[PDB]
Amino acid sequence: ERPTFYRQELNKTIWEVPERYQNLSPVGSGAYGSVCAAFDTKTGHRVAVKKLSRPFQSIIHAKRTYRELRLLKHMKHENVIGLLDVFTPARSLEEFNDVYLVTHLMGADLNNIVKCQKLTDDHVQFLIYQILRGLKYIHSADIIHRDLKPSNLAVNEDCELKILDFGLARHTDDEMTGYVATRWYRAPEIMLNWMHYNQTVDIWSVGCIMAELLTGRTLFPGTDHIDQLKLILRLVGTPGAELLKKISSESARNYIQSLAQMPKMNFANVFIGANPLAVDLLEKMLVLDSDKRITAAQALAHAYFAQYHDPDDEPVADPYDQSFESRDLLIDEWKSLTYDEVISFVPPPL
Ligand SMILES: NC(=O)[C@H](CCC1CCCCC1)NC(=O)c1ccc(CNC(=O)c2cnn(-c3ccccc3)c2N)cc1
Repeated sequence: ERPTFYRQELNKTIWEVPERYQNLSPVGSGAYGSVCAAFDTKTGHRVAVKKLSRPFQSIIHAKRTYRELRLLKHMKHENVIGLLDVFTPARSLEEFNDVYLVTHLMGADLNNIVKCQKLTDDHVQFLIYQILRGLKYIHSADIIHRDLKPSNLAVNEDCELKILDFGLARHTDDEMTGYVATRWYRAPEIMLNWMHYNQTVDIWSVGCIMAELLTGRTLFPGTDHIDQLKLILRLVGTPGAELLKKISSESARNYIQSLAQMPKMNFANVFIGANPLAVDLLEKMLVLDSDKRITAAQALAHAYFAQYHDPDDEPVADPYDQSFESRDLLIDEWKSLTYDEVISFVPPPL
């Protein structure tokens, strides 16, 4: 039952795909990876086909490939990107060297919806509701996104939103000090290297995004790392007594004392003219102490989302086994685990 493949050169690289996928055309010119839009002849809809780069070149690439495929295969929710198909032109493990992932093709990211202009309060309710719905699901699998931002949120014409990650999926706290494209949406504990991050690092990002949808402007547009933190602390204040008691290190404490003491601002005096329920939710999302920050499930029940909330249609995920992340395997083992996950893929209902 193996489909017939065809080969073409696109953006100076070979693409070998099933005949199912017609009219391939490169998109994003880098911001997405090596991604083509295509017409799915089985469904009559457009799709996105991502070709992974050098997937089994090394142990690190192989484990990255395996990770992405595992995560995409897991995600089965309306507000999270899903896997429509995964394929390889290889006929056997021995010749397995390329992997293609197929998803829905979205219409625009959230920057392209906002365009430096305020959204209506009802539109903000709907967008944030959907982000939180997706995040309840992600977090229920014990997955943290860690890089939520407008470019990682895509919508269609009907304003249906999906959470994606156009970067490298991070899986541990230890990666937060590596590469990052923008830090405007990053929680202060990450910026301060406090470690022990919880899932509400993602809620911080949502708060930043929500503010920006409401005002049309970035909430914390720092020029650099230090400036990012200074802007954050001007809004949310210097740490309180309760939070200082949780800092293990004299220097971080001695550091945290070395920045100028800011009192927290009343957000009602910052988001002038906003819906008071929006301001209250923002207060609950942008708490400096992450132990006190609202969770996705809690936020879905906030009165701000009354017109959309349905406690019986905010589902959770099956458990996701991430024990592989702790393993040290050979390159051919990661490759074989990946192959087996390609073979076992079951498409979603048509
Ligand atoms: N980095 C990773 O490992 C993650 C792992 C999953 C992750 C999901 C969120 C929770 C955490 C885990 N991979 C992806 O998110 C991923 C995204 C897209 C595609 C192919 N489609 C597209 O590239 C695509 C689809 N519409 N437009 C689009 C079109 C126009 C405007 C905006 C977007 C695309 N560019 C494959 C994988």
